[PDB]
Amino acid sequence: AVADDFQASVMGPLAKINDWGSFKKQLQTLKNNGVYAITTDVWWGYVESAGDNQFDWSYYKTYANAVKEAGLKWVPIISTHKCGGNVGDDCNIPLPSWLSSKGSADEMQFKDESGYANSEALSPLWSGTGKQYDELYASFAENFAGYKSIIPKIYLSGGPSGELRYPSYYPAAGWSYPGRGKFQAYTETAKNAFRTAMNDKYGSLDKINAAWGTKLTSLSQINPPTDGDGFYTNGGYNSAYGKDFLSWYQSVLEKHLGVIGAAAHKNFDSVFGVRIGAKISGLHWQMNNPAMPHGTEQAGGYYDYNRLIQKFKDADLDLTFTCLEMSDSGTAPNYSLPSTLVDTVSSIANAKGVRLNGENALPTGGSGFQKIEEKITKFGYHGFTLLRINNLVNNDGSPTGELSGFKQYIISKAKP
Ligand SMILES: [Ca+2]
Ligand SMILES: [Cl-]
Repeated sequence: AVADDFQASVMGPLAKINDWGSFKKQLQTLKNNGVYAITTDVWWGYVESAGDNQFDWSYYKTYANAVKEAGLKWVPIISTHKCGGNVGDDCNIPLPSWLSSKGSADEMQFKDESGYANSEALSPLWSGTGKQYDELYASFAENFAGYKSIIPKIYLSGGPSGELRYPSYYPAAGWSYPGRGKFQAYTETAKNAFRTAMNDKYGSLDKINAAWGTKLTSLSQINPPTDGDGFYTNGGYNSAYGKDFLSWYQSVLEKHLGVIGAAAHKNFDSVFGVRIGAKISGLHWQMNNPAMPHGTEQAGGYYDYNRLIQKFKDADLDLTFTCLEMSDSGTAPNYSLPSTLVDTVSSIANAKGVRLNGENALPTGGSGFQKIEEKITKFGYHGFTLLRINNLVNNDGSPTGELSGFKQYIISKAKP
């Protein structure tokens, strides 16, 4: 069964609201169907665009006012990531542009196996990332304290697309599905952080060689994989070196979760006092590829789900997972097993007492709702958020054909 406190929420639209009357009609219809809350990307690029610590919350106060007036709860996602920004993308909401003048690009960004630089979110390795998020959370808390009664939960963005991961798969870097993507530790800052991490762990270059079986003559010859595709088949993954690299690669995300979690708790616990959550990506493809098993997950930063989910527990953050609507396939060439992935992550979270919340990866309907229903009831989910509002209600406020199924399968699980 779903958890005793289960509620169904719906993600708001991607595009900035420019017709408030239309959005209000949509909100009324969702409320009339028993929807609990609206989840909302609160874009960093919208709210601190003019300068460091120069805030503009007015659009989101309007947004929150509309949600409140419709009798809905509001679940803000503090979205410290970029939306699109490449020609043809369906949004263009970059990080605040002044950030570029505050630290070195190398320390602030991600670089892939081929040298492609990605700026979808600030690197956890930048000294200024934690400080910037702390200021932003403080500002949110200060500006939205008067909205306490309508905010039941707050989400953090742990990286690209609001997910705690590396920007490992990116169309503008040459990626297309079902590519495993690429490791994202090729900035000098990342390479040096890995060298420093290994020197700290083993104590010297010679002790690193002792652990790895290598014959390096300087720390500067230590690098991330210089060929990611064959990282399993070439003995990389199974090697002491490969395990050290992947563990470290994941540890960067884990420390980041700790930092942003602590900043969120510090700013929110005495103002809102609600559950705070973050999201793990559903990297469901290349799971069972014989030549690169779990290659997509690994490039994204996922080496050990037990340990990663333990960090959620330690940081006292709830876990949102995705792909709840998808079925297992496992066939070449996609090697995609999202339903098994959901079971894996969900089972681990429940074993640890980490509260689960769910989302669909892609717009869905029909059988998608029955799959979501299976997951939320098998694993005692505390919430489900449907992406997105226009898949349930048209601009004029009329239901799509899917609202009925969403209501019958999902909303009906909630106590009103
Ligand atoms: Ca700031
Ligand atoms: Cl946009």
